[PDB]
Amino acid sequence: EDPEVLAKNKGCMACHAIDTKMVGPAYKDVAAKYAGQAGAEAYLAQRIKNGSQGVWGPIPMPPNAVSDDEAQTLAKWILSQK
Ligand code: HEM
Repeated sequence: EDPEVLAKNKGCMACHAIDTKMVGPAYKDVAAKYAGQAGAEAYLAQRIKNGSQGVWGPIPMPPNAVSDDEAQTLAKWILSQK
């Protein structure tokens, strides 16, 4: 289904926020810091399927069971949030 739909079925909208700061960096904000990358949604998918720290803060994102294609839409979904 749509990318956002995935954010709810996996729980991505639980620690993140299209703009408000919660457990992780806002979604749109994430694109503001990585903006300029030649494909940050692809690597974002590799870091979204395994999660990790040294990314935004000392709180490594818990790895999710999102297939590679689902984590790819999850990456472009964050940079496309509102
Ligand atoms: C499957 C749903 C989720 C998606 C699509 C998603 C996506 C992302 C992306 C693209 C990053 C970059 C991390 C990196 O580059 O390694 C990230 C970071 C982060 N996510 Fe998520 N996330 C999801 C669920 C969660 C959940 C459930 C939590 C809270 C338990 C969470 C907490 C964080 C934190 C804290 C960061 C910042 C990186 C750090 O501090 O280590 N995420 N997430």
